[PDB]
Amino acid sequence: VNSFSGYLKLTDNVYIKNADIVEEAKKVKPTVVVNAANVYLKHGGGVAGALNKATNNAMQVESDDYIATNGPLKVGGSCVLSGHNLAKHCLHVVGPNVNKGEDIQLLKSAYENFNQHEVLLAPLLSAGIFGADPIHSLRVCVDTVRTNVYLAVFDKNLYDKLVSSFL
Ligand SMILES: C[C@@]1(C(=O)O)CCN(C(=O)Cc2c[nH]c3nccc(Cl)c23)C1
Repeated sequence: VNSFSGYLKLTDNVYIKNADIVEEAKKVKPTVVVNAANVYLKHGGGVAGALNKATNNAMQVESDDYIATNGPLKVGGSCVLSGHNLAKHCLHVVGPNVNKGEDIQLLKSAYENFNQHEVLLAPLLSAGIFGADPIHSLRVCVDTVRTNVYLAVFDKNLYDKLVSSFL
């Protein structure tokens, strides 16, 4: 038993809710919140900009030190950093950005990072400003992630469509 509430169950291990991931994180304090990161951990907009804003820019400060030490992530890769006031940990995961021409097949590799964590609160990778089809992203999530994932979908209209079209 865990503290996530109001989710619809899609599969044995995947759940989905119309929710702002920032507010969901603030209420649940999950062990892991996933950020829709880029390779530079520049949290300017989309989910990353919102999460970072909610940490009063502490996520960005920590991220800049991470990059200065380690260099950029790989597309499809991830790193574990602090969750600040939102979660114990933040798993920064880089899905491919279609608006940069990145290979959508890397989306499966991106979701594989979730399997290193037993339970996660997450957005749909490569959705929103990353330019992928959220329905495809949901399919890859379901077919790749084996751990328990709670997907927060900010837009009520997209949420309804994702549910209604789910196979
Ligand atoms: C539309 C979403 C939802 O409704 O759940 C799915 C994808 N998403 C993002 O925020 C993805 C994202 C990461 N960096 C960004 N920078 C600027 C704008 C966006 Cl969209 C993003 C929210």
